[PDB]
Amino acid sequence: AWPKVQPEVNIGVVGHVDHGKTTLVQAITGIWTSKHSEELKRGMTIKLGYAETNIGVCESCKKPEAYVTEPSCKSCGSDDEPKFLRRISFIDAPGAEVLMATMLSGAALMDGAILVVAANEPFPQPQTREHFVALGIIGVKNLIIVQNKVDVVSKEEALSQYRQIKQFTKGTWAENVPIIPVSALHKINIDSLIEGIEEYIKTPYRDLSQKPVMLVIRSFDVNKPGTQFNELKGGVIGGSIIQGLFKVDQEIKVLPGLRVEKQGKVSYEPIFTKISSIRFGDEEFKEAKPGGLVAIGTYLDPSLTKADNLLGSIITLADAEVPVLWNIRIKYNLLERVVGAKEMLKVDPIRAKETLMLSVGSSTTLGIVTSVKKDEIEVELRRPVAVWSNNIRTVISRQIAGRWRMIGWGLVEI
Ligand SMILES: Nc1nc2c(ncn2[C@@H]2O[C@H](COP(=O)(O)OP(=O)(O)O)[C@@H](O)[C@H]2O)c(=O)[nH]1
Ligand SMILES: Nc1nc2c(ncn2[C@@H]2O[C@H](COP(=O)(O)OP(=O)(O)O)[C@@H](O)[C@H]2O)c(=O)[nH]1
Ligand SMILES: [Mg+2]
Repeated sequence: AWPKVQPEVNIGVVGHVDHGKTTLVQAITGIWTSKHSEELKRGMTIKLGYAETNIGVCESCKKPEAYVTEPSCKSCGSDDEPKFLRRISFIDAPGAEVLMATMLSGAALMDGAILVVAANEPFPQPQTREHFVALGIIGVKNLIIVQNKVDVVSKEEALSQYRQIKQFTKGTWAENVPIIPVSALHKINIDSLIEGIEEYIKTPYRDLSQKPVMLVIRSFDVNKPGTQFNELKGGVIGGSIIQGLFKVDQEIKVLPGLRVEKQGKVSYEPIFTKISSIRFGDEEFKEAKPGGLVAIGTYLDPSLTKADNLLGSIITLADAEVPVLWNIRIKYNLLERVVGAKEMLKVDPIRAKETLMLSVGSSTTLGIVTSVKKDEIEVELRRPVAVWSNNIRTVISRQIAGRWRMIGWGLVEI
């Protein structure tokens, strides 16, 4: 048998709308990540999607067919059990141009990524460009480019696009990134992709002695109809542990916390609770480390967590010291052009009194620029952000032609 363990790595899946991201995750894991009503009706990812799979290798078989996602080697002609390598997980991002902020919030959780490029669409499409730029900005450099839908183009066309992709990455940080052709729909060459994941998206070093921090991307009420009047649970909070570790029965707090009234003013009150349970997928654990998206059970009133109420929060230990800031100072840089538009325009300099969008960890916040300098802006936010470390990455977006567009990036200066 294979061990039951948490995923140890988060692999983002990004790219232009309808290029096959969600179908690719299904090809690898068997899971369709779209669970919301609107997602199923529109046939598109809207919230961040998630799926897990074990990875192993049949030591008697040849690569890439030796790579498997289940404990059998029958497919490569061996009766031996495959050696367990690791459990991995996927963050399935929306490629819709209006959902870039959600993509950015997911990118904060990624240890590496797959950029999916449809072989039967002109290259590079706007969000192919935009997601590529975002990965580079955020520092997700462990990248595999997947050439999807090769089932519906000729060898000639696929090779032509292959050359254009290599020329696109030429002279960039991604110059040496592998390109792997697949059909997600017909599950062709998926084994080569799994091999590629093992080779190019290794499990990164973790620091388990840093103060525990989890970035929140989901929260919900797990209570269902037809259940006994006392089997019901406190709120559950879902996210990615980015450093340290959490254990059942630990005293934790949610930051910035709950929006409340205090002395005639809007205020945020840290939410204190205790970990009641830890779950990855369908399995319970006594502790949780970086890698995967974890579900943290709490003793909170489920009305506090329902409907992704706590998205953008962080969780730390109860006694941890973490800045929660209404005003932030950012050492910034601007992109030269707006890459996400069909027509790429120049980026105008930041001006005082502009309303900008700030992506910090899993959080997304609007604020007003109160100050602009050469290297530095100060922003008054519509709600505070938890800044758990010095020099955290922020991505800056501006509303251009009715759409929020990434225009720069920086470090939050504390
Ligand atoms: N022919 C072909 N169609 C595909 C392939 N992968 C995905 N599709 C189709 O592309 C459409 C969008 O796929 P989806 O997973 O929703 O892409 P996403 O929007 O990037 O997440 C669906 O109709 C898929 O069935 C493929 O490898 N070959
Ligand atoms: N920690 C913890 N997580 C849970 C518990 N029950 C469900 N979850 C997690 O909550 C997530 C969604 O639950 P599910 O019943 O599948 O869907 P939902 O209830 O409609 O949101 C899953 O990732 C589960 O692993 C629990 O008792 N404790
Ligand atoms: Mg999708």
